[PDB]
Amino acid sequence: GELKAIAQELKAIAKECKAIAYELKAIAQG
Amino acid sequence: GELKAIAQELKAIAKECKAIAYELKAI
Amino acid sequence: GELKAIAQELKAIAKECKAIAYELKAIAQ
Amino acid sequence: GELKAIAQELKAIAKECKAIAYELKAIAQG
Amino acid sequence: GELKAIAQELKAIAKECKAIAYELKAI
Amino acid sequence: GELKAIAQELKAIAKECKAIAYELKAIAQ
Repeated sequence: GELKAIAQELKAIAKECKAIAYELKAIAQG
Repeated sequence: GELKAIAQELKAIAKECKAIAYELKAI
Repeated sequence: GELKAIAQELKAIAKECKAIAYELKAIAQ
Repeated sequence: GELKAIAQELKAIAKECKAIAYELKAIAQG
Repeated sequence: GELKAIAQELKAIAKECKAIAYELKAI
Repeated sequence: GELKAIAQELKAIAKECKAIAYELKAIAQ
């Protein structure tokens, strides 16, 4: 269904935001 | 339908966030 | 309708995230 | 209504993402 | 209700994006 | 339900944005 589809794309956005934080943590460490 | 339209725009946001993470690796 | 309004604001968010990616590439050079 | 409330918070998120791009543009310019 | 719950989490995301923009000024 | 699932993923996004803000403050030092 369509609401499940929306939840799955939000899950994808959360994964990429976690990736952004991960790369920034590396930048913070030099 | 409009709910599918919403899912498609969320897909676009996820793609751009992926791009942001990738560009940060070049910093 | 309201659901169309939600899709249009999501389109706006995707556009700004694309701008963010563009500027980060400029910073990395 | 509740769907209008959701649209208004998305509008707020878009404004802040525009702000993020604006500050990054300044960083890119030194 | 659940739609109000969704609006409240969106409010939280907007607050954090505002914080991100502010921290970038210190860079 | 599905609407609760959507709220929970939004909560996850807000948590990651908070992590992003934390790391940017660390970078600025």
